[PDB]
Amino acid sequence: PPAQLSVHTVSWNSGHERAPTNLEELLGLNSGETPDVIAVAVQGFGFQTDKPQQGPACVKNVQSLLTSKGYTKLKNTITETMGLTVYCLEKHLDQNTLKNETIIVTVDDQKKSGGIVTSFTIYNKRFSFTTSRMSDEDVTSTNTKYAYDTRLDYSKKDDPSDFLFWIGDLNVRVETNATHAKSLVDQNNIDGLMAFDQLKKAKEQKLFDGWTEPQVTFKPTYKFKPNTDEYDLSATPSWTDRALYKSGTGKTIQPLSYNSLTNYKQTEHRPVLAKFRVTL
Ligand code: HEM
Repeated sequence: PPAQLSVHTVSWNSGHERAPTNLEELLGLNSGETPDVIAVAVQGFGFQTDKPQQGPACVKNVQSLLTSKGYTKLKNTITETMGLTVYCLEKHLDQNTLKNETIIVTVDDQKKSGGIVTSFTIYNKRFSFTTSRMSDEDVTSTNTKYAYDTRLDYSKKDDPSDFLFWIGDLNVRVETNATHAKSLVDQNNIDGLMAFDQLKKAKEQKLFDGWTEPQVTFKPTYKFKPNTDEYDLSATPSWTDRALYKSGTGKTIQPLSYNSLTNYKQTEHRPVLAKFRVTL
């Protein structure tokens, strides 16, 4: 049993955009790293029905690339608005302790808002990965617009997971006007602008309680003119895709890297890649 494992996560609010065919940068593999687990989350429109017939490319191109490196797909789950896939190096899996389970939670009668949780055990430690999606206009268990529900939080279980990650657009925004936000971006005052970000507000309301974000040094990932590095100032520049971590059992989780991937410019949000090292 190793002392430590590495975890890469990436999430993208990708909308109606197809998967890119260049996936190595997106998963954080392009400097030759071989992380122990990889989780990929999206938010957008149409995945499950898959009118665009994109599914096979996603499968063919990912299943392609990760299999050489010795990964196994534990689970892919899709809905009409969300997607979550988790992979683990084959070498770590004991099939009769793994207890591979996924739930889906739905908050509205159209099943457009809610979340997904995929959990599994290796070396007698339990991992849980969550993504979630909320609209600004819905009525919720929380009476907020933030993409939190206690049913997706495996730290609020009688038996909480050892390592927990929550990845996606949490519907947390920057609560100031665009002029001021754009001024702070141009000054590279990232912490100054973070002062207006809604995650702390969500936590004051006991949402995402005890969940930690790695330090943010990148500029807002939204809202861009597609194919440029130019903000569309019709919205206040915000941090949309986020990675949060927690342990339910006093285990150390150390972020290594937390970055937006500006080379993926196809849409209005830029994907966010986090790398962690966990101590079992
Ligand atoms: C219009 C947009 C998209 C549609 C309609 C769509 C549809 C799907 C469907 C139906 C699957 C599962 C099919 C199966 O299991 O046979 C899938 C898998 C997946 N897609 Fe997408 N996709 C879209 C965009 C994206 C984007 C932007 C990403 C970003 C990376 C992505 C990443 C994935 C991943 C990782 C899988 C799992 C691949 C595997 O089997 O290992 N997709 N896609």
